[PDB]
Amino acid sequence: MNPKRIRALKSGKQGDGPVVYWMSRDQRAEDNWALLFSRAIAKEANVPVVVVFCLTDEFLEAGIRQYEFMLKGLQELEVSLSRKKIPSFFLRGDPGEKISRFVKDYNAGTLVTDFSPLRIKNQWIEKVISGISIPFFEVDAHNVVPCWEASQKHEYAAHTFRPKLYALLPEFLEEFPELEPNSVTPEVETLSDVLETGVKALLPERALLKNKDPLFEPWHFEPGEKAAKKVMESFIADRLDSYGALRNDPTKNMLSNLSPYLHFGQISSQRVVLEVEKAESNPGSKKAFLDEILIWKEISDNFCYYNPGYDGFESFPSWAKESLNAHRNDVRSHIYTLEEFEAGKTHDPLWNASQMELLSTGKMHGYTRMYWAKKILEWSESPEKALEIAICLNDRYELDGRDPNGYAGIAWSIGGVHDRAWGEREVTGKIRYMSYEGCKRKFDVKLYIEKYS
Ligand SMILES: Cc1cc2nc3c(=O)[nH]c(=O)nc-3n(C[C@H](O)[C@H](O)[C@H](O)COP(=O)(O)OP(=O)(O)OC[C@H]3O[C@@H](n4cnc5c(N)ncnc54)[C@H](O)[C@@H]3O)c2cc1C
Repeated sequence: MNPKRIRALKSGKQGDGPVVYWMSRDQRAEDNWALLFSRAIAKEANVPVVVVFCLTDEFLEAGIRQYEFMLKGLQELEVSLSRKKIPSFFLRGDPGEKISRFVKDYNAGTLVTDFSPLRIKNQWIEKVISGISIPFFEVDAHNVVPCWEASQKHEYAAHTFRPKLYALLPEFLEEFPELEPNSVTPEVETLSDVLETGVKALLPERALLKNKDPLFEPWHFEPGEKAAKKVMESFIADRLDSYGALRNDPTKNMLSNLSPYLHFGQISSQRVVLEVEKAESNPGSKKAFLDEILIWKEISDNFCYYNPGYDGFESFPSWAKESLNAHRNDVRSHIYTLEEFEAGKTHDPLWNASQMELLSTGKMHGYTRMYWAKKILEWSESPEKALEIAICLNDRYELDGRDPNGYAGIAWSIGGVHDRAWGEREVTGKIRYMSYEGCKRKFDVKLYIEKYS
């Protein structure tokens, strides 16, 4: 176990009770460094380990598609942890109040959590730190190389972060040790009831069409740690060989479809990389997929970790801020509202078809995500407005939304973060432009539009 994966958030006197793993980002029992580090500290203290998840008050800011995908995976996890003699406690409310109350009520000895560079997680950490007196650690269980170890600052381009991440791969890319069960079972409601009451509170804001029928189709991605592994094996056996050549074709289902499992932490990215590295396929197809799940995925954590305003105009590069400011007063060709974008009521059928795939499946194709966001910048009153619209629609309807990949992906499309300057156009400036005619020369746009009416 590498000690560089764990960082101390607060020092204190260790209690004599169970080590608490405050689970948040990585909701899985296998290949979890945070859960393994919690079990090792528990073994060294002759004390059991416990898992605590908090059902926050912010679930009403999303939809039913993410609330059901997350809770149905937690129901499977509670069984998996119970087979290892590990009990799971699911608290409802503010984690600044619940975690501090759970630590005091259960005489917690050490508190551990997984790493997340998002603002809402840092908000919880500040509230928990002020109300506990036991040691508090955090473990990077989402990235192969710890986010604070891959780079000590913000990397402005992928070609500057790639040699840093690959030079540390021989050290951190390793096999996971087996989770040891608790020696004996130690000494706040059923998830089925919390799922029922939460869905009932989310029903009025459910996405519906004119016939009062729901838009979301929940049969595209089955939640759970078991279904996540089956998707990973299917991608290696059937889709990995054709990933390098068809990853930019939305009419082909040649992607790994691992993002909803990677976001909620139902599968480990290090586990996927380990199986890809030992799989024999096209070298160009493996290089492209590892560049997305390692470089572009972990550089999104680096962007959110070293830029406090990662969701604001101030985090854009200086060349993009100067270019967008010089084109602020340029007359936009069209200006649509938030609901016009949300309902897919634009003049662009390719954009509307992209929005319909987001509304119906909760996972829009990777290539169309770049077109979908860049057109929001072209048809908004200001770059700040396009950021809010893109973040809203991405975090509301994407199953993998509310993730550092989304903010770093939106920042690349609108603010050119981790990009370079292109030909200067009006309105958009030097930001990389993506035209409708350019997409027709890349893939069958008529097939993608006809599929999502
Ligand atoms: C405007 C926009 C919004 C996005 N919204 C999200 C989002 O809400 N949530 C999210 O997790 N990703 C987002 N992305 C990144 C990317 O679109 C998705 O990760 C990708 O489509 C996920 O589907 P997949 O697993 O089938 O792709 P795959 O090609 O099979 O890639 C596998 C994994 O590599 C990672 N990856 C791939 N592409 C990227 C990328 N461009 N940036 C970072 N990581 C990547 C992902 O973790 C992905 O799961 C967004 C990108 C853009 C441009």
